[PDB]
Amino acid sequence: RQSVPVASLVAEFLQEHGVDRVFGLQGGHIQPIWDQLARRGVRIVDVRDEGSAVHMAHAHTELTGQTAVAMVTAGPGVTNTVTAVANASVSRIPLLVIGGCPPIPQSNMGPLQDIPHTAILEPITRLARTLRSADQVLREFDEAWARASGDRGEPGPVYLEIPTDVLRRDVPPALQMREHLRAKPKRRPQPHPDDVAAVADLIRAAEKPAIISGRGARTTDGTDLVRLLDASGAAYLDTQESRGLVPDSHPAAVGSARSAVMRDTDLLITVGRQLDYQLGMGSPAVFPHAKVVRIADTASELIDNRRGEVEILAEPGAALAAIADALKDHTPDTSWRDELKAKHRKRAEDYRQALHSTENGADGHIHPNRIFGALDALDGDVLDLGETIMIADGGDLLSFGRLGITKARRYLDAGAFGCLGVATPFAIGAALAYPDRPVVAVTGDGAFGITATEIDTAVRHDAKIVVIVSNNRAWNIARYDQAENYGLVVGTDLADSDYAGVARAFGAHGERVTDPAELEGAIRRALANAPALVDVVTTQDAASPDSGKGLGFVPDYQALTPWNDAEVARRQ
Amino acid sequence: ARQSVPVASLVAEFLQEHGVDRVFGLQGGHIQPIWDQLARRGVRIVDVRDEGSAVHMAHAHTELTGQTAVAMVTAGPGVTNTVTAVANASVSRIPLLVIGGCPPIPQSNMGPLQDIPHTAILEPITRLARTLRSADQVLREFDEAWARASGDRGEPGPVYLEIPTDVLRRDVPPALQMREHLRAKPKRRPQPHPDDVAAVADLIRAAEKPAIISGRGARTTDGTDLVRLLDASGAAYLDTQESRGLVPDSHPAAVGSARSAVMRDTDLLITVGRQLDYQLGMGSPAVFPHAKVVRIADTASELIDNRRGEVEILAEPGAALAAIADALKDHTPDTSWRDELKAKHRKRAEDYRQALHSTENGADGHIHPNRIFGALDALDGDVLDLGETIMIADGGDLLSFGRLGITKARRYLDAGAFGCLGVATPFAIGAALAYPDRPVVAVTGDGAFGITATEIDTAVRHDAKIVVIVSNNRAWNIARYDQAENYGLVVGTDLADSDYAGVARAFGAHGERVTDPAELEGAIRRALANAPALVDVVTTQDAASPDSGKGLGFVPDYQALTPWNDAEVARRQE
Amino acid sequence: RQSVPVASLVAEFLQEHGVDRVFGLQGGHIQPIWDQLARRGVRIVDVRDEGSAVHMAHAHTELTGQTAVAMVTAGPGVTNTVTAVANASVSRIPLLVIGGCPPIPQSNMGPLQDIPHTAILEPITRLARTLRSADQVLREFDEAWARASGDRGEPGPVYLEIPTDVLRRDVPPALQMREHLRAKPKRRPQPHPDDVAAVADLIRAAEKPAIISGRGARTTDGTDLVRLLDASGAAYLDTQESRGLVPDSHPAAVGSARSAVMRDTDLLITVGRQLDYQLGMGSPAVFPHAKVVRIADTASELIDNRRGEVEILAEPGAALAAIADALKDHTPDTSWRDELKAKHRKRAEDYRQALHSTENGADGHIHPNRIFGALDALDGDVLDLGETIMIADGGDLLSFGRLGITKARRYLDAGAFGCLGVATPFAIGAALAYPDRPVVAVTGDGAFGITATEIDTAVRHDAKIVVIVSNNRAWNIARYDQAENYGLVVGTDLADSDYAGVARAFGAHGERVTDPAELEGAIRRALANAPALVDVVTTQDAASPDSGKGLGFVPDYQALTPWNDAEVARRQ
Ligand SMILES: CC(C)(O)C(=O)SCCNC(=O)CCNC(=O)[C@H](O)C(C)(C)COP(=O)(O)OP(=O)(O)OC[C@H]1O[C@@H](n2cnc3c(N)ncnc32)[C@H](O)[C@@H]1OP(=O)(O)O
Ligand SMILES: CC(C)(O)C(=O)SCCNC(=O)CCNC(=O)[C@H](O)C(C)(C)COP(=O)(O)OP(=O)(O)OC[C@H]1O[C@@H](n2cnc3c(N)ncnc32)[C@H](O)[C@@H]1OP(=O)(O)O
Ligand SMILES: CC(C)(O)C(=O)SCCNC(=O)CCNC(=O)[C@H](O)C(C)(C)COP(=O)(O)OP(=O)(O)OC[C@H]1O[C@@H](n2cnc3c(N)ncnc32)[C@H](O)[C@@H]1OP(=O)(O)O
Ligand SMILES: CC(C)(O)C(=O)SCCNC(=O)CCNC(=O)[C@H](O)C(C)(C)COP(=O)(O)OP(=O)(O)OC[C@H]1O[C@@H](n2cnc3c(N)ncnc32)[C@H](O)[C@@H]1OP(=O)(O)O
Ligand SMILES: Cc1ncc(Cc2csc(CCOP(=O)(O)OP(=O)(O)O)c2C)c(N)n1
Ligand SMILES: Cc1ncc(Cc2csc(CCOP(=O)(O)OP(=O)(O)O)c2C)c(N)n1
Ligand SMILES: Cc1ncc(Cc2csc(CCOP(=O)(O)OP(=O)(O)O)c2C)c(N)n1
Ligand SMILES: [Mg+2]
Ligand SMILES: [Mg+2]
Ligand SMILES: [Mg+2]
Ligand SMILES: [Mg+2]
Ligand SMILES: [Mg+2]
Repeated sequence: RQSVPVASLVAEFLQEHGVDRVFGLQGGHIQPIWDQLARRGVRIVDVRDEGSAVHMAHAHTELTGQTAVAMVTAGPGVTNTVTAVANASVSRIPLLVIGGCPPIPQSNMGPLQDIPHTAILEPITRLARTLRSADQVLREFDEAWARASGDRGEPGPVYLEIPTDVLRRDVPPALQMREHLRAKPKRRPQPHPDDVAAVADLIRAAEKPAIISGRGARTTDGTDLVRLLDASGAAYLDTQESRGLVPDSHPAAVGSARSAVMRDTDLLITVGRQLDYQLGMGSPAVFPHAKVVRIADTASELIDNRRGEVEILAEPGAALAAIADALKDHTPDTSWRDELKAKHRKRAEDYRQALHSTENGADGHIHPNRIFGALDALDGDVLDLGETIMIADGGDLLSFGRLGITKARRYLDAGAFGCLGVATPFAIGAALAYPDRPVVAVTGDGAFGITATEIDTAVRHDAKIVVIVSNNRAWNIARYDQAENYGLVVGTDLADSDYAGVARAFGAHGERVTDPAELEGAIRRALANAPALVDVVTTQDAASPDSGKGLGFVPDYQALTPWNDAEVARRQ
Repeated sequence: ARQSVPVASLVAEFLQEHGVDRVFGLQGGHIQPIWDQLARRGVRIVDVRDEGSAVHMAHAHTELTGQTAVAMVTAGPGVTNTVTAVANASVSRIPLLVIGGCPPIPQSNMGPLQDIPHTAILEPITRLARTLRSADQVLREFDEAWARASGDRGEPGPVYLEIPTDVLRRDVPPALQMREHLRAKPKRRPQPHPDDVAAVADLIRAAEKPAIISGRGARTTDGTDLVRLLDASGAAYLDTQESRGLVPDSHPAAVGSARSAVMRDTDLLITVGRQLDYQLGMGSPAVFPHAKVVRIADTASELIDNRRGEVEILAEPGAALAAIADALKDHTPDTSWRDELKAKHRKRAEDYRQALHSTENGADGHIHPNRIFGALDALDGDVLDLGETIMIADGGDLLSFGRLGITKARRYLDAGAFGCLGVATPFAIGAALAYPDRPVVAVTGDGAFGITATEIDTAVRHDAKIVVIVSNNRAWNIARYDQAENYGLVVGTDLADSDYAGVARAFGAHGERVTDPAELEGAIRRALANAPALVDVVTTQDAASPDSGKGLGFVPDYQALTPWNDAEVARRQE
Repeated sequence: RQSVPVASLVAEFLQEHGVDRVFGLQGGHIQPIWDQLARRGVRIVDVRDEGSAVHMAHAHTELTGQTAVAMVTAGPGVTNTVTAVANASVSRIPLLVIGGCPPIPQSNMGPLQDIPHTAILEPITRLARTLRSADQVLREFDEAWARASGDRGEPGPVYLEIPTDVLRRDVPPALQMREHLRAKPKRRPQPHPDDVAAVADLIRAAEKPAIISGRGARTTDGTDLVRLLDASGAAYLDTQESRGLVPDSHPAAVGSARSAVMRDTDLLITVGRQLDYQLGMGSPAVFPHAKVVRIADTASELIDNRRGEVEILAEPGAALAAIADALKDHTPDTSWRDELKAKHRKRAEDYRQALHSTENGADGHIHPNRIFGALDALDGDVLDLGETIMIADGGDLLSFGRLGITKARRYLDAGAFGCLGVATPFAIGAALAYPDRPVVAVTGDGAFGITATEIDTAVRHDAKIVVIVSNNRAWNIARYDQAENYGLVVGTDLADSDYAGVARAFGAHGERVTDPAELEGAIRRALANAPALVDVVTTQDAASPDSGKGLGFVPDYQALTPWNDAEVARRQ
C-alpha cells in the first residue's frame, strides 16, 4: 500500500466491491472520484438528469443482485435524485448514492451548493452521512454498503458525501485495511426447525393454502418456492416485484384468479412480500378466511399490518426448502387450486388471444392492448419474450401492461411508489446489464415526458432498448377519474406530440403507428435498430382495471373502491 | 367476545397481554386515561420523582429480565425529562417502550399546553418515534413498535409512542381489535449457516491464542453455550461491563486481570454480541496488533462497526456458540497461552482483592473508596450472598474502582458506554422490584448521586430494598484530577461535605455516615438489615482510579485513553 | 492579536459579549473552554444537574435582558438540558448552550458520548451546529448569538458544540475579527405611521378596548404602555410572563376581572403576547366581541391563531409611544374600564385580606394561601415585596400563587410549557443577578423533588434564596383530577418528606411549619438566614382555580372546561 488521496481509495473500494459501472452526471465536487473511476477502468454511464442515474442503479441491483452506484454533484445534483432514492427506499433496493459537497472550511458560509443533503435524504435512506475524516472514509463506505443490504435496518439506498478538501487529502497506507476494501457475501440467516415444523402443521391443516411472493422471493431462483408449492398444493400469486419465479404452466400459477385466491384462501403465506396497499393491507376485509404466515429475510416483510401465526426470519430459499422437507409424507389436497387453475386457463388464454384483435376506441385510435398483442405475436419470430426484460410505466398503460405482459425473463415497473418516468432509465440499466437481448419498455406519454431526454443516454452508450409509447394525448387515468367522479376534465390533456421525432432528434430509430395492423412491423424494425422508439397513437376510450376500480379516487381505507367497500363493512 | 372500548383501555390490555406487570412513570393529565386503565387491570404503577428515572428503571428491568419494560410520561417536560435515559438505552441497545402524552389533534400547532415536537427530538435516539392519530390502528402500531424495540427493521433499543388525548378517549369497534396484535410474541431465533460455523471452527483450529470478548448479546444467554465453546476452543475469555456473570470466576478461560495481555497477543478475537467501540479500542490494530477478527451477534450493530470479521455470524448467539462447539468435537485445543495468563491472573486478582480490606487513607485522612469493596467482600457469606446480589456502580473514580472491586455479583449494571451519571439509584430500584428476595447494592460517586438522589423517596414509597453507598469525596474527582494534572487549575469541580445520610433519612430511608474505614462492614451490615438504606462514606480526594491515570478525562484525538491513543498515533505514522 | 486555541477565543467572545458568568457542569469535552473562562475571570456557576444550569441562564436573560450561557459536556451532559432548552424555546428566551462532543477523527465509531446532539435539539432551538472549522468558530458564535435574539427566526435558545480536537486547534491572528468578538446592540425596527394611525382609528371607534401584555411588552419598562393606556382608556391585563409593568393602582389594572375583560372587550390589543392556550387561542369563543390588533417585535406574537386588523412589527415601546402620540386630542370613554376597576378593587382586596385567615383543610393542614398571607404581612417589615423577585412552581400551588403573588419587582414561574422544577434553579439565577435582596420561590413538593439538590448549588455559591414548599404529600392537582373525573387515586401520592432536613443536609437553613400562625416567623428567619427553606405542611383539601376549571383533564379544543364548552358551542 502507498499514501493515496481519498478519491483514489473510493474508486478502489467500489471496484473491489464488484462495481464495474457508475451512473451519474458530472460536477466539480465529484470530479476527483469521477477521474479515479475512469483511471481504474470503471465504466462511467453519464446521464441527462441525475434522477435517471439512480433509476439505472435501482434496475441494475433489482435484476443482478449486485449493489449499484450513482454519483452526483452538490446541490441540485443531489436534490435531483430524491424521487429515485424514495423509489428505491419504498422497493427496498440496495444502492449507493455518492454526493459532492462543499469543502469543510466554508461550512454554513453560503459556498456554492451548501444545502443539507443528509437531512433531506435521512428520511428515505438507510444511512446519509458527510465523511469528514480522510482516514475513516474506507471504513464508512464498507459499513454503508452493508447497511444498504439491510444491516441495522432493511435493504435500500444509502447516501455518502465527501467534502472536496477531504477528497483531496492523502490516507497513509497503514489505515487502508483490506477488510474494508474487499467484497462481502450476502447474509444467510437460517430458519429454526420449530418454526419450520409449525408452518408445515398449518399447511397440513389448511384446505386452501395460497402463497403470495414479493421482493425477497425474487432474490431466489424460484426452485425452492416451486418445491414448496408442489409439497403444499398451494395456489400461487406473484406481484409486480416478483414476476418470473414459477412457470406459467405450473398447476399453482393462477395469475387471472387474484380476487378468488384472496377471497377464499384459509392460509396466506407471504414470501419476502409486504402486506401494503397492493395486497389490501392484508386486511381481513380482503382475506376474510386467511390465517397468516410470513417468511422473509427482513422484518420489513414480517410485521407490517398483519402478524404471522408463525414468522420465519431467514434467507427465503432455505426457509421454503426446509418447509418442503417438513411436508415429507403429506398428500396435499389440490382440489381448490385445480378448480382455480381450470378457470385461469380459460380466462388467461381468452384474454391473451383477444389482445391481437382489440377494437380501436370511439375516437378511432389504437387500444393499447394491441401493443401487447403485437409483442405476443413476435414471440419466437424476432424475439424470445422468455429471455426479454420487460418494463411498464404510466397510468392506464401500466394497468394494461400488468395483464398484457405474461412472458418476460424479468419485469420492472413504476413500483409500489407509482414512480412515473422509470421506463427509459430502467431500460438503459437493464440493457447495459444484459447486452445480448433488446430490452422492451412500454410507457404512457405522460410518464415518458419526465425522462424522454434519456433517449440521448441510450444512444450515446449504445443501450439496445425499444421504447413503445401509448400516445393517448393525455394523463388518461387522471382524465377518466376527472370525468367520472367530478364531471370536469381540466389540466389532464397533453398534445399529439411526435415522440418518434424526439427519439430521432437524439440519434435513435423512430417510427409512429396509427394503424394497429402496423404494430408488428414497427416493433420488428425497432428491435432490429435499437435503440429505438415506437410512438403509438392510442385511444382515450379504454378504461384499465386500475381506472375501473377507483385507484385515481384515493378512498379512505384502501387503494381501490371494492377493497374500500369491504373495509367499510368490516369497520361496521 | 370483544366489545367497543376506548383506545386507553386497549393500550392497557395490549401491555398486560405482552407480559407487562409494571409501568414506571410520573402522572400527567395527557396520560391519565392510560394510567387509570393500567391500575384498573392490576398493572403495578411505579411512580417516580423525575421521569428520567422511570426510563432508567425500565432499562434496568429489561437488561436484567429480558422482558421489554415500559415508562409512561406526560406531554412537554414529562417527555423531555426522558431524553438522557432514552439516549442511554439507545447506546446500550436495550428494548423499551416510552409512552408519551401529547395535545389533542384539533389544537395541533396552535400553542396548546405542551405542544413541542416530541417525535423529532427523540427520532435520532429511538428505533421508532410516532404520534398515533387513528384510534383503530393504535393496537397495530403498539405491536409493530414492540417488535422494533426488539430490533426488527433496526436494532434493539427504545421506541416512543404518543397518542393525542382525544384519540385516547375514542372508542374502537371490536372487529378492529385483532388478537394477533394483543398477544405476546416470542423473540426471533435466526440460526447460523453451517458453512460459517465450519469456517469459524477452522480459524479456531489454526489460532494459537484465540480470545473471546463478550457483550450485550452474549448476556442475553445463560452463558452455558459460551462455556461449551470456551472448553472446545481453549480461548481466553474477557467480558465487558454489559456482559458480567456468564463464566464462573474459576473457569480456566476467565482472565479478567489480564485485559491488556489478552488484547496485545490474541491472534483471533471473537466478539460475541459486542461492539468494538471505544471500550475495546475501536477494535484498532493499534490495540489488537496480532488479531484476526470473527464477529457473532443477532444484530449487525455488533458485526460491522469499525472491524469486519473474516467470518460474521448473524444468529441467536447461543445457537452459534453451540454450533461452533459441536464442530470442534474432536479438536484438542492448545491451551498453554490461556493457562499461563490464568496462572498470573489468579495471583494478580487474589492479591488485588485481599489488599481492598486494608487500603490506607489518602493524605487528606479520608477513606480510600476501595475499602467499600473490601467491606462488601468481607460480608460475603456472612450477611449477604454476593453471588446472588445485583451490584450497580456509578460515578467517575468510584466507577473505575468499582470495575475492579466488584468481582462477585449475580448481575452488574453501571453508567454504560454512554457514561450516564445518575443511573445508580433508579437502576437499584428497578433491580430490587424485579428481584425482591435479593440484595441490591449500588455504589456511587457523590457527583453522580446528586442527579437522582430524590429517587430515595421512590425506593421508600415502593419498598425497594436497596442499599446505596456514596463515595463522598466532596468532588467530581476524576474531573478535579484532570484539571490539576493537564491544566494546572481546579475550578467548578469541588462539591461540599453534604449529609447524604440526612437526605436519605429526610425521605424515610435508613441513613448513616462513615468516616472510619473500620466502621464500614458494620454500617453496610446495618444498611442491609434496614433497606432501603444509604451509607454516606467520607472518602479521599487523594486516589487516582485506573480511568483517571489513563487520561479518560482528557479526551484524546483517536482513542478514549492515552495509552491506546499513543498506540494509534504510532500506527498512523507507518 | 496572536495565534490562540479555539477554546481561548470562545472564552474571549463570551466575555466581550457581556457574559460575566457561565452556568454549567464540568466534563472533559468542555474542560478546555471551562479552563479559559476561569483564566479570564468569568464566574463559573457549577450545578448538580445540567438542566438546572440552562434554567439559571433562562432566568438571568428573562430578568436582565442579557443573553446568558450554559456549558455542558457531551452525551448525558447535553441530553440533561433538553427540558430546560424546550422551556426557553416555548418562552422565546435568548440563551446559548455550549455542548462538548467527540473529536472529529472518531465520528460515528462509538467514541465516548457520540450521539446526535444537534438532531435532538434542532426542533427546539433557533440553531444547533457542530463547529468543525477552527478559523470560523468566532464567526459561528456571533451569528448564533444574533439568532438567539431572533434574527432569521424568533428569540430563543441556540446550541453550539466544538469537537475536542477543534477546541485545541490554534486560530491565526488575521482570522480573529473584532466585528465577531464585540457586543452588538438589540435591533429596533420602527412602526410605519400608517399602521400607527390605523390602530389609533380602531381605538377611537372602540367602546371597550383591552390591552393584554406578554414577553415583548416585558422587555420594556412599562412607561410607553402606561402612556397608551392613559391615551386609550383601555382595560389592562398582563400574563405570567409580563407582570410588573403597570402600577396596581392604575385605573386600567383590573387583574381580578380576567373573564369579564375577555368576554366584553370590542378591541383586543396584544403587546408582545401569543394567543396560545393561556388566552383561549384568541378564539371568538373566548373573545366574542373583539376586533384584534397585534403589536410585537416578532411575528411569533403577530400571526398565531388570530390575525390583526392591523399588525405592527416593531420594537413594542416605540409602537406604544407612537399610538399614544396619534391619540393626541382623543377623549377616551373610560366608563367600562372604571366599572371593572370598582369591582376589581373589592374583589382583589377581599381576596388579599382573606389570605391571612384561610382555614386549614378537612385534613387539619395549612391552606397554601396562608403562605401568601404571611409574605403579604411581612411586606414593609422584613422585606420589600416591590423590590423582590418572586417565583412560583407546582400544580395547585402554582395556580394559588398566580392570585397570591400581587406585589413583586419581577415574577417567574413554570411558563406556558408547565415546566415543573424551575423554582430552585430560577431562584439561584435571579439571586446571583440581583445580589441585594433575597429572592423568594414558592413551590409544590412534587415540582421541588425534580431540582431539590440545587439547594447545594445555592449554598456553595451563596445565592440568597428562600424556598417555601407547599408540602401536601401529593401531586395534588393530579390527585384531584383522578378523584373527580375517574373515581380512582393511584400513583399521585407522595410522602410527608422532611424537605427542611434535605435543605439542612446541603448546608442551608431549614424549618418545618405545621401551624399557620408560625408562617410569618419562619419566613422572617428564612429571609435573615438565606439560603433557606421553609417546609410547610399543607392540606390536600384545597382546589385551585386551575383544578376547578379542568386543566388536569385536557379537553379537546381549549386548556380549560369553561373555554372548551364555549368552543363546542361556537363549533355548532
Ligand atoms: C462547480 C460546478 C461546475 O460543478 C457547478 O455546479 S457551477 C454552477 C453553475 N454556475 C454558476 O452558478 C455560476 C457561479 N458563479 C458565479 O455566480 C460567479 O462566478 C461569481 C459571482 C462567483 C463571480 O462573478 P463576478 O463577480 O466575476 O461577475 P461577472 O458578472 O461574471 O463578471 C466577470 C468579469 O467581467 C467583467 N464585466 C462585467 N460586465 C461586463 C461588461 N458589460 N463588459 C465587460 N466586462 C464586463 C467584470 O467586471 C469581471 O471582470 P473583472 O472586474 O473581474 O476583471
Ligand atoms: C392515485 C394516482 C392516480 O394519482 C397515482 O399516483 S396511481 C400511480 C400509478 N399506478 C400504480 O402505481 C399502480 C398502483 N396499483 C396497483 O398496483 C394495483 O391497482 C393493485 C396492486 C393495488 C391491485 O392489482 P390487482 O391485484 O388487481 O392485480 P392486477 O395484476 O392488476 O390484476 C387485475 C385483474 O386482472 C386479472 N388478471 C391478471 N392477469 C390476467 C390475465 N393474464 N388474464 C386475465 N385476467 C388477468 C386479475 O385476476 C384481476 O382480476 P380479478 O381477480 O380481480 O377479477
Ligand atoms: C470524559 C468524562 C470524564 O467527561 C466522562 O464523561 S467519563 C464517563 C464516566 N466514565 C465511564 O463511563 C467509564 C468509561 N471508560 C471505560 O469504560 C473504561 O475506561 C474502558 C472500557 C475504556 C477501559 O477499561 P479496561 O479495559 O481498562 O477495563 P477495567 O475493567 O477498568 O480494567 C482496568 C485494569 O485493571 C485490571 N483488572 C481488572 N480486574 C482486576 C482484578 N480483579 N484484579 C486486578 N486487576 C484487575 C485489568 O486487567 C486492567 O489492567 P491492565 O491489564 O490494563 O493492566
Ligand atoms: C395538564 C397537567 C395537569 O398535566 C399539566 O401539566 S398542568 C402544568 C402546570 N400548570 C400550568 O402550567 C398552568 C397552566 N394554566 C394556566 O396558565 C392558566 O390556567 C390559564 C393561563 C390557562 C388561565 O388563567 P386565568 O386567565 O384564569 O388567570 P389566573 O391568573 O389564573 O386567574 C384565575 C381567576 O382569578 C382571578 N384573579 C386574578 N387575580 C386575582 C386577585 N388578586 N384577586 C381575586 N381574583 C383574582 C381572575 O380574574 C380569574 O377569575 P375570573 O375572571 O375568571 O373569574
Ligand atoms: C411524478 C408523478 N406525477 C403524478 C403522478 C400521478 C399519476 C399516476 S398515473 C397518471 C397518468 C399517467 O399518464 P400516462 O400518459 O403516463 O398513462 P395513461 O394513463 O395510459 O395516459 C398520473 C398523473 C405520479 N404517480 N407520478
Ligand atoms: C451527566 C453528566 N455530567 C457530566 C459528566 C462528566 C463526568 C464523568 S465522571 C465525572 C465526575 C463524577 O464525580 P463522582 O462524584 O460521581 O465520582 P468521583 O470521580 O469518584 O468523585 C464527570 C463530571 C457525565 N459523564 N455525565
Ligand atoms: C416534569 C413534569 N411532569 C409532570 C407534569 C404534570 C403536572 C402538572 S402539575 C402536577 C402536580 C404538581 O404537584 P406539586 O406538588 O408540585 O403541586 P400541588 O398540585 O400543589 O401538589 C403534575 C404532575 C409536568 N407538568 N411536568
Ligand atoms: Mg427531477
Ligand atoms: Mg397517456
Ligand atoms: Mg465524587
Ligand atoms: Mg433531567
Ligand atoms: Mg404537592
